[PDB]
Amino acid sequence: AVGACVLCNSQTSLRCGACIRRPFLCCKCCYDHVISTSHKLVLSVNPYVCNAPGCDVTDVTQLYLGGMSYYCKSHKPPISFPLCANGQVFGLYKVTDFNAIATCDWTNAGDYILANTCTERLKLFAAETLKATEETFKLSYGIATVREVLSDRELHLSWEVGKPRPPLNRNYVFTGYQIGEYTFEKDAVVYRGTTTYKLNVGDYFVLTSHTVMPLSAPTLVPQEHYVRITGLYPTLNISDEFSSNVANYQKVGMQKYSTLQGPPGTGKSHFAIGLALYYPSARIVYTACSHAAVDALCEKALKYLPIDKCSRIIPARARVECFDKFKVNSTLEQYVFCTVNALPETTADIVVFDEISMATNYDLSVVNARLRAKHYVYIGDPAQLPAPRTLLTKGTLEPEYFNSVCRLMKTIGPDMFLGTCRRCPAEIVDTVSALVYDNKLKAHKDKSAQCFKMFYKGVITHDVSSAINRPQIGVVREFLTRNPAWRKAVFISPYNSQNAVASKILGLPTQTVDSSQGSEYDYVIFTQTTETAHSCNVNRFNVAITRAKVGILCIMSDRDLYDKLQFTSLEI
Ligand SMILES: CCNC(=O)c1ccc(NS(C)(=O)=O)cc1
Ligand SMILES: [Zn+2]
Ligand SMILES: [Zn+2]
Ligand SMILES: [Zn+2]
Repeated sequence: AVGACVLCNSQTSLRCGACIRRPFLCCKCCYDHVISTSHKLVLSVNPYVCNAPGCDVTDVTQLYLGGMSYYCKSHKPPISFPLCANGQVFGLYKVTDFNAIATCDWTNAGDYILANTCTERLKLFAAETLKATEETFKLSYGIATVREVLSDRELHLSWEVGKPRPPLNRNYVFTGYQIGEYTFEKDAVVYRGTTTYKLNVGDYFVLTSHTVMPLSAPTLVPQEHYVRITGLYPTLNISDEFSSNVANYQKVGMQKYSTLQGPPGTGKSHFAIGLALYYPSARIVYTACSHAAVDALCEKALKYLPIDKCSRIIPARARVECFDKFKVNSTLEQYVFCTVNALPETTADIVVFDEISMATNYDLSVVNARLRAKHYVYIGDPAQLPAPRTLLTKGTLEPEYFNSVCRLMKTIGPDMFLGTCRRCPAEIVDTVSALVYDNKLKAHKDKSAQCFKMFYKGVITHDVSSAINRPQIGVVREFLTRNPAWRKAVFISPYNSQNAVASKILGLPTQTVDSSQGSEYDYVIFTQTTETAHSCNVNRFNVAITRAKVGILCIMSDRDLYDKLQFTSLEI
């Protein structure tokens, strides 16, 4: 009941009872909150409420201290003090940004902007408030009850009337009734049980609404610049493979934390694993938000680091199949590979946090809270995709507001930049370099002359709000009959429903742009499907076309992005 003010750190007994997270406010700050917002309930040891029997006055501005107790104007004794006076709320030990964070519904981009341009304590209140709000919004969706079971991969669902139906992709994971987590995709709907269970009729599904725990650690610890490599011991015997990164590896050792911007295929994993070879005795925790990113770091480790000094940390509530070739759940191994949400409370000489564009300020905080480290290294690319903000419907979130790390990389620049793409044909490297990298990304590969674009708006149908463009899929089908080397292509679109249709008609494997991030394929076919903010987003577009190692076909809806593709154009 007695703590420190979230704005100025001053001691007080005051918490805002109106704020969903009930944050400590000092007398000066608590006043400035209640006087300029609809927030009027103050909490102490006891609520600031009129103590007169049957009185309903809870608004601190209308209340007085008489003796040791509180009363309104109607009930206060002659000798009483207003609780709100001289810019203060009476409490023990006697802001425009805090008010917007406390009261916003998180549906506007401006809300996320403010949560990332504010002071460090307000980043934490914002992150916890946002996350709390995101969780309570899951409760709003309807229960999904199994009407009938068709097959091992398809059933028919019945949806609770009076509540809306959640989007049916992989981004929305359900819990069966506890018969294991389940996902659904498009009457016949396709089910996927994590645990292989004989799906019974009447069993129901609900989105997991986990309680949002307080935060405590900053998103970033304060920066420290050292004169010499601190707490780490280099080799004088580094493999030529990692020679290029030695100066950057020395920078990692001479700062508290460092940022690395690595555009697609520029050697991020190679850098991360190479850090262990350069500081061979250092204990390194490798972390990312997703099991995929952590597995990708494991695959690289398997090739270059001693397998007996690596462990893959898997939570006992295992949701996806992940990396099997390390000792599982040996926290004390030199090399620990673990999702942010599963991190143990431990220490490390180096923490490597990968795919940083996908992290929230909540994730950055948790990592600082669970891991006490000599050095923190943040790897990714703010020109790639952020974590989906399920509440944000109005405005676009710019890369400089993704999290504290992306904000530094977009403002003062990253500490280190991997400048040569070794994955993509020059046509793709030249396009994205100009689009999101200020012409600083260089091609290693030649032009493949297997990069084509076709401008074809087609016809846009919708499966609810998910878009479909059958004529664009028809153009692809026609191209495949004339280009049989592309039979092996991965089909990519900004929409699951487009992918579902392409799957049946083309038989190609299928990938959303968001699910494709971190992966690479010889040949990619991309149908833009629609001209929307979603489908024209330059980060999404960057990821989409940089998946390709040899060839890409882009069927485009947007003139601007069509014209910027430095590709051979096809007719029909
Ligand atoms: C060293 C203590 N940490 C902080 O500075 C802090 C932690 C959480 C916050 N979020 S809350 C409870 O929702 O206000 C705010 C500030
Ligand atoms: Zn409040
Ligand atoms: Zn204060
Ligand atoms: Zn009263």
